[PDB]
Amino acid sequence: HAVCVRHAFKQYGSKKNPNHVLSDLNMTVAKGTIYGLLGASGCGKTTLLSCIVGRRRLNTGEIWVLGGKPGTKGSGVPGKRVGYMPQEIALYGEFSIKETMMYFGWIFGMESSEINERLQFLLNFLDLPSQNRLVKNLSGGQQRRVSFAVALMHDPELLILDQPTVGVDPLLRQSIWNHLVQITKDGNKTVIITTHYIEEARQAHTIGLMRSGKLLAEESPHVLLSMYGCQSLEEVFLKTSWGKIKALLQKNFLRMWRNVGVMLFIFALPVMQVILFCLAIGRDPTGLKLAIVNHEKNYTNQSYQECSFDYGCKFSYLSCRYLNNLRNSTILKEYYPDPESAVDAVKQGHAWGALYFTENFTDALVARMALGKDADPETLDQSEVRVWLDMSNQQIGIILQRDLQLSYQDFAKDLLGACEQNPDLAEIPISFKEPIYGSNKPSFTDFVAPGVILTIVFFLAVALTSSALIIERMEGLLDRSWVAGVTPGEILFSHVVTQFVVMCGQTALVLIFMILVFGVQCKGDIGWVIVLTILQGLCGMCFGFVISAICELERNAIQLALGSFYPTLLLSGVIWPIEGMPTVLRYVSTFLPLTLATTSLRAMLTRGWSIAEPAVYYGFLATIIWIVAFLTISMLVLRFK
Amino acid sequence: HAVCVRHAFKQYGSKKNPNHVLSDLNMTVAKGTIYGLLGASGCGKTTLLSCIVGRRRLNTGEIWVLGGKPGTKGSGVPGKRVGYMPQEIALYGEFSIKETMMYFGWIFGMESSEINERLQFLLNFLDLPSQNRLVKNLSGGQQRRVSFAVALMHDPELLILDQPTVGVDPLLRQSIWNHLVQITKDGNKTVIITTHYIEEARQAHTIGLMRSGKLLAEESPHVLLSMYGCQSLEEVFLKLSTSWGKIKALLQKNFLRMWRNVGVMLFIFALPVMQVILFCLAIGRDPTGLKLAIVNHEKNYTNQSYQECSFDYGCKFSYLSCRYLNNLRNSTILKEYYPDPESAVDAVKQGHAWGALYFTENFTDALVARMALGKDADPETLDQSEVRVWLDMSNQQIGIILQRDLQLSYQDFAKDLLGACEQNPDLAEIPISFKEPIYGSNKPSFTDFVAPGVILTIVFFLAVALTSSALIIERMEGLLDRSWVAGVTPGEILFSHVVTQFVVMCGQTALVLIFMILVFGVQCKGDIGWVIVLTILQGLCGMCFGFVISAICELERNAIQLALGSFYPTLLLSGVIWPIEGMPTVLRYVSTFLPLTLATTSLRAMLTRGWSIAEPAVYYGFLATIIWIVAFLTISMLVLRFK
Ligand SMILES: CCCCCCCCCCC(CCCCCCCCCC)(CO[C@@H]1O[C@H](CO)[C@@H](O[C@H]2O[C@H](CO)[C@@H](O)[C@H](O)[C@H]2O)[C@H](O)[C@H]1O)CO[C@@H]1O[C@H](CO)[C@@H](O[C@H]2O[C@H](CO)[C@@H](O)[C@H](O)[C@H]2O)[C@H](O)[C@H]1O
Ligand SMILES: CCCCCCCCCCC(CCCCCCCCCC)(CO[C@@H]1O[C@H](CO)[C@@H](O[C@H]2O[C@H](CO)[C@@H](O)[C@H](O)[C@H]2O)[C@H](O)[C@H]1O)CO[C@@H]1O[C@H](CO)[C@@H](O[C@H]2O[C@H](CO)[C@@H](O)[C@H](O)[C@H]2O)[C@H](O)[C@H]1O
Ligand SMILES: CC/C=C\C/C=C/C/C=C\C/C=C/C/C=C/CCCCOC[C@H](COP(=O)(O)OCCN)OC(=O)CCCCCCCCCCCCCCCCC
Ligand SMILES: CC/C=C\C/C=C\C/C=C/C/C=C/C/C=C\CCCCOC[C@H](COP(=O)(O)OCCN)OC(=O)CCCCCCCCCCCCCCCCC
Ligand SMILES: CCCCCCCC/C=C\CCCCCCCC(=O)N[C@@H](CO)[C@H](O)CCCCCCCCCCCCCCC
Repeated sequence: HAVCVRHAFKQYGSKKNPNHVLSDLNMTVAKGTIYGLLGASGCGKTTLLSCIVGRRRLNTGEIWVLGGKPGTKGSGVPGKRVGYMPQEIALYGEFSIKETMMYFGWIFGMESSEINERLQFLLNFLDLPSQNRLVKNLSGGQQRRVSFAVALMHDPELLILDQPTVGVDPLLRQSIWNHLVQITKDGNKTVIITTHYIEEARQAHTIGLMRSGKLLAEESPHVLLSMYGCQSLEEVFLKTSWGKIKALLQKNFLRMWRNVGVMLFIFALPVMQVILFCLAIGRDPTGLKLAIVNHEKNYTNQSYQECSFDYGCKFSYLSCRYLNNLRNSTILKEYYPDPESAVDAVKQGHAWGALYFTENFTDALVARMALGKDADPETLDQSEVRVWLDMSNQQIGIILQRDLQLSYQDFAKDLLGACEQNPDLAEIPISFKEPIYGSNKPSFTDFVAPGVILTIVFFLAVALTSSALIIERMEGLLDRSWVAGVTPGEILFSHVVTQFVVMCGQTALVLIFMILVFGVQCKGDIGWVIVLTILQGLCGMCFGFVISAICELERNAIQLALGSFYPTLLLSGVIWPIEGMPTVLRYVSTFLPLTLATTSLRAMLTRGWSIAEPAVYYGFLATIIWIVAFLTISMLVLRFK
Repeated sequence: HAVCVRHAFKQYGSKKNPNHVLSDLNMTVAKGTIYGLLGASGCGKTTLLSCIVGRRRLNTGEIWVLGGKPGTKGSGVPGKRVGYMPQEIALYGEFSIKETMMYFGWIFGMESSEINERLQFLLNFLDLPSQNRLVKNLSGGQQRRVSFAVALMHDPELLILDQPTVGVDPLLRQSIWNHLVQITKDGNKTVIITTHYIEEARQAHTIGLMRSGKLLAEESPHVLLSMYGCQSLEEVFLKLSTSWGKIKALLQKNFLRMWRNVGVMLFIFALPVMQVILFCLAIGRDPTGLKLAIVNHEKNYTNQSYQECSFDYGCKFSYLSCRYLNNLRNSTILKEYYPDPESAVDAVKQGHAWGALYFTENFTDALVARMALGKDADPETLDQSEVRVWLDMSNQQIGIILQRDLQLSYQDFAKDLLGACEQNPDLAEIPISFKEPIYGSNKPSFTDFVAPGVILTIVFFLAVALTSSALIIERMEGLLDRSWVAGVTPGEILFSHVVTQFVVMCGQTALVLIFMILVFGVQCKGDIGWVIVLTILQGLCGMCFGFVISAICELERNAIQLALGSFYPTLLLSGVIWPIEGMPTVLRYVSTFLPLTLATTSLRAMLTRGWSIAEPAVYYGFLATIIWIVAFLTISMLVLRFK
């Protein structure tokens, strides 16, 4: 015998209503015969064939094919001794008709010499087009012929065909059946074929009709047809492992290269957004305008005042002397005649402030500087600059305030120096010494970059892994490759290697553009930064594993990834210090995947701390624990599935 | 006559790559007959049927159905009087059988009991389960009998069936053929059925063999059998050489398809609410638990949490180093005490503090003599009268807080020293006097700056996702083309989708505005009337961008890449999380032409300043959003015409 199904049982659904399909079978197939499995719906027999090959299991009963159990020991149905054609077209669209045969030839372990001979034979037999045409460019009928060629190409000894003749010209279906009869008659082979044209399967040596959940009858066509003296069959029915890893790796690196959309999305988007972020976010505002109502000098234009004075003693004007100390980068002076037009300009939106030096500014400032603590109230109001600022914008309102006081500090120090005096006399008692861990003029982009790097690397892996594992299982490609002999260990190993290479390339590009091209500093060790980025990428890949394990449609996976991409970015302190959140939220947010990693990377970049500091290796510990947790969850989900 | 095709020519692809499907075809179907159309591929027959019903055109030919050109002036093909069942299953999975039949009964214009009678007949005839069973729960073979009942329910004069008897038992095959023959017999009922089981097609009154884009034999089957001498139908094949009633039905279906999908409700209604809550709790607030290492050598040292800082509030300036620390802000600075200046700095070099203070052992003697000597202070008293602060300035937003809190606390210290001895506190003020701000307050919030940019981005990009996905999904499964044959114009399809989306972001705008303004106290100094109008106008601009993506994309997974490929660059160029003044001179000029750059600036002016529509900075965001609505419609209309 070849297959000895006995007392088979199966049921879909749940306890509320189990879909009772394929119950209490009795099927047997002998060597050298063309079996025929006929039915009504194209899924009561697909389940049986899937159970026979080994990609599914029966609830009760015994199953026996080609020596032993379908897929553990003795039998060879998960091996190269069975040819399988899935009901759908389980083929890759980026391959030629020659590469799509060389791939399976390497998977089945055949020498490359015989593949060409069998390729020419199958091309002659099936009159397929030129062997260099891509599969995705073929029509819907030649794909089935290519799949038939792939099924026959390795010379199996038990052919299991799932509707091979549906959209085929009858002048070719006749040849197909003749070929099956030829190879089965004398060879030590067997054929199991399911068809929808009951009358077509007249050359089968045995026909088993499937009705409800069991084989209705089992007999040769002649005896079955002559039992009732029928005229038609429809009337009766109306009563080494390294060789299989290289091929997977090559196909994985080729499928990503012939799809320009994927290459763009996962290689030119990170670079573009890194460039945009470095060019736009974090820089100091420039070009801010001011309204100057300096009444100590005559008014000529709105862009000219003739601010001239003396750089020595005698303190000529001291209102042009102060304005000379204002920074020329972030402030552009504009001149107005009276203190009402200036505030009107601020109100309408033509400026950010007003100054209004009083016409008695010098004669009162040089009196305040000399009188000291015994100064009358008159020479304390006519010796001041009155600033009406626009505080609707926080960042712009901070820079203006800071630069209107640093300029006065420089003004006072210059006054003291030009008078041959100690310049420390113009200093507040609070004395800010050299910063311990930074510079006196910090930047905001150096705070956001370690946390944009990790965000990019983490969230560009979940999508790729989820899509690659969803659009491949749902198309019947993983199941087709499994029957060829590829164990699940090799598929996972190849996928991990491919994803590792992709994330290594992404990390290289992002770190080259952030640190070398632009001015983002790195005071720590670059090797540990690379290791942390790669570990975050692996954590993202494990999250993609979980997402693809619990999801079955490619549109639900994107929703699930997007629903978790926002809160983690908003809670991990990427764009604002984590010290601002409330106490309860600050404790919850440290258990998220990206919080401690971002903190440790920021410490590495902006302080230079080694690996021994707890604030540095807590990120590594958190990332490793999250990888382990994601792997455990992914394995647990696939238990009841 | 019912259908007349002459000299039909049709091909796909470009000029370089020819894909001739039909070329010099001749067809003729009488009235009261079953045609039957047998082929090989499975796509030429579908193309011929699509050309007959009107959903596809002919490159060169002449088609005459039911009176005239199919869908131009006098042929009743694009509406009722025809029954079309597509090759696929164009059915809605959220509806039961009864709702599915009632929707198509209302589309055609039948009554509420003339649908129930047909339901009662067809359920018994086709052997279907109870009418209260959802379609998605039905098996793959029971979703085809439902389509057959939908096609046969309204009793048209021309049934066009595409592979009816597939995935069905032979008994039901014979029953269906018997019913077709019965309805056709002695009447004006015409059937055109493209079956694949060749031998079953002998019951027809004509046979339509197709090969190489033409028709070899177009004749009766009893003549086909006894003209070639063959006794078969397969072996002879082997011889080589009122618009308000239709908008209402579409609007009601649209809401029940979003209400019955719980995952869709959470993504478009419960996700914006969660984003708003987490933004107001995390982003913008000032740091609070900052720690400082304090070395006060004017007092005995006991603990790392206790120093016994005491002084006299009145006068005589007892200690003045505990007096200054008394003025430090208790909310955002925590005080920890260390015994040596060198031991406190080592605390900063680890993760234990943000600064050190180190008041000298003779701070009071030097400081009092410093302010009582004026400009005659010797260098020695300028050294022991100062506070030495070593800050950790790696963080920009914390170094600013610490620097400002340590100098503000000295203004209060000085203004209380003089003032407690009968002096004017104005003597302790720098000449630069900041009067009352014209706009805002002395303590602006960063979360008030980023707030306008979060409302606009949430609404804009949640309409791109909803419009693109709904239009791509319904078009690819034949649902949109099946409704067009029933008599629903493209005007009624677009009208019902615009209205369905309008109520979607009307609900979204209410929740985003309520939580941000009413609950979390984000100020709104302007008019709330114009904030709602501008926020809604951004939703329609986003929706019109959904039309563009769905017009040029066929697979859903490609739309996400296009939507996400433009969602990231805009947020970094529209000035949402940073002032637009930080950009370079050239990138700033380009950025203002993006959809959200000028609308965010306008909304920020109405919230944080109170400007009205009459200000140029406010209506420039209304005009820049009306222009992008027109541009997005022009781009999408050009693509459909050219493809
Ligand atoms: C870790 C390593 C994993 C392995 C490598 C990973 C890639 C492997 C999967 C590749 C993949 C997923 C990509 C999703 C990942 C990123 C999503 C992230 C989502 C972000 C939220 C990319 O899919 C490709 O994307 C192309 C973009 O270039 C796109 O082409 C479009 O834009 C082009 C641009 O101009 C434009 O030219 C082109 O005309 C457009 O069509 C097509 O959809 C497709 O070719 C899917 O592969 C696709 O599978 C298709 C069958 O479904 C297969 O179909 C073909 O053949 C069928 C015959 O069986 C036949 O029946 C189909 O009709 C036929 O079409 C495609 O050939 C194959 O490629
Ligand atoms: C202003 C415009 C007005 C338009 C209003 C109408 C819009 C409604 C569109 C509905 C839609 C688009 C979703 C768009 C996402 C929007 C965000 C964009 C993406 C983010 C960038 C929702 O899509 C559905 O979302 C469901 C979420 O609940 C999901 O359910 C999943 O998660 C659940 C939760 O955990 C979980 O409980 C549940 O178990 C899961 O199954 C469904 O599987 C998924 O298909 C697609 O509709 C779906 O279409 C399916 C066939 O295509 C159709 O399948 C049925 O039909 C066929 C036989 O009849 C046949 O195919 C199927 O055999 C049959 O089943 C579904 O019935 C129908 O629903
Ligand atoms: C927020 C608004 C901002 C700007 C608004 C607008 C500007 C213009 C207004 C309209 C113009 C354009 C909209 C976009 C269109 C463009 C038209 C053509 C695309 C037609 O797309 C066909 C198929 C899908 O085709 P398919 O599904 O197979 O259907 C068969 C049809 N042939 O796309 C795909 O696969 C692509 C999948 C994602 C591809 C990239 C994703 C992310 C990009 C990142 C790269 C950025 C770096 C730049 C690269 C240069 C450096 C080397
Ligand atoms: C950086 C982030 C990293 C980590 C974050 C944190 C912790 C990780 C622990 C992670 C473990 C799991 C999460 C998955 C959970 C659970 C399973 C569920 C779906 C399983 O799936 C079913 C199908 C798909 O099922 P289907 O495709 O039909 O296949 C048939 C199978 N039945 O999903 C769908 O429709 C869902 C489509 C999008 C639904 C929501 C999208 C956005 C959420 C926003 C709402 C937030 C507010 C909450 C609402 C409460 C207040 C009213
Ligand atoms: C239109 C397509 C989106 C469809 C759904 C849209 C629905 C509403 C959108 C946002 C809701 C508003 C909630 C936050 C959005 C705006 C408000 C804000 O505060 N935005 C900031 C933080 O979110 C801003 O984004 C900071 C970016 C800096 C880091 C950049 C790294 C980017 C990773 C690139 C690769 C990861 C790929 C992951 C999956 C590939």
